[PDB]
Amino acid sequence: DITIGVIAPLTGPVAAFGDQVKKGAETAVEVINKAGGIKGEKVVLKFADDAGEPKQGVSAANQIVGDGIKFVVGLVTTGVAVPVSDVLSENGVLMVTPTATGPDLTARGLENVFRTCGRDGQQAEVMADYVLKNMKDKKVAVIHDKGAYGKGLADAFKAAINKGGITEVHYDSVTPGDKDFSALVTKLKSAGAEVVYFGGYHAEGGLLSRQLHDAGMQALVLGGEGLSNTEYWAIGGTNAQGTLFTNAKDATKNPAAKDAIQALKAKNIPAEAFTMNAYAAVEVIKAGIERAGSTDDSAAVAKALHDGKPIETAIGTLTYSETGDLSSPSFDIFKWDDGKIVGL
Ligand SMILES: CC(C)C[C@H](N)C(=O)O
Repeated sequence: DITIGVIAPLTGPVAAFGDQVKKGAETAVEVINKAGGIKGEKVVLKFADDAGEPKQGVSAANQIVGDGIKFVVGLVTTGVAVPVSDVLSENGVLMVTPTATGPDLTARGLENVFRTCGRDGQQAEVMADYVLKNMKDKKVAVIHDKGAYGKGLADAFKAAINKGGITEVHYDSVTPGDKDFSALVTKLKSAGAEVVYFGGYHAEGGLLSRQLHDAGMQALVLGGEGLSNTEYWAIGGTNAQGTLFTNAKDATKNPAAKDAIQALKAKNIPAEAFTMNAYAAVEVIKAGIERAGSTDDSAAVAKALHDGKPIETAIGTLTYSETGDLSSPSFDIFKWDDGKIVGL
């Protein structure tokens, strides 16, 4: 059997992302096995919970190494991704991230790391352009969650709007697990913040959206794809109406997504971006193995994914750079409307 390890937060404040990655990876595996597996062999998933905690991610990685598993989909959050990557890479375990966007993951010399997603510099620059074009005159604030993702992302947005001439009226952070942001909100009111970019995840983002409105403000919340989960709406309520955030292009618009959509509909799983990217990550591993001709040498599989030939996936046709990033990444802006994600 061909074993694929999945390292993902199944418990804790970001288990909602984990759930998406698991279900995307799961659905891909069923379809491949239904379609005859790899070269005639069953693909199986083995799961290991990082709880969204980098120390526990290392531990999950270690278990993955100790089971002799050679392929991994996961490394979901940037903070976990990088420390997991080292453990995986040292021990000849190939890895594909469907969600981690922190640039450092692919800039430290690693030859067996890949993404089915882009990077923060691009998505912050996308939202910054939108801000400069459409909101040059708004009081803008920049907030993060002190996290590897949160701060990197928010600092990149800040840089891009300062370059375009906009001076933020406030820069600051909150601590994951703290739930009272009334102090920060107090400063936001008094700075007259009309727009607040938040680099972080839903547990914190939702609370910021809520507590802004309770203080009587009508501020527009902006962020990255950490605000793409419906839990952000669950937490934020109607206050999050209008929230804009960046994420990959809607994969459902491509005909390449036909097979994945049907398999998901059949299981009542929504075709969300992370879910699709996790499915495509399994497809990449399969394509790697097919081109290499082996399921035993992960280095050969890695070299094959890096050899310049394009790879067909549910999210589209991919070609990897020497760093393991996508060669043609792109990010669109979406908005939360009445609990649903909509374009434009
Ligand atoms: C699941 C995503 C919100 C994770 C985020 N892109 C990160 O790199 O941490």
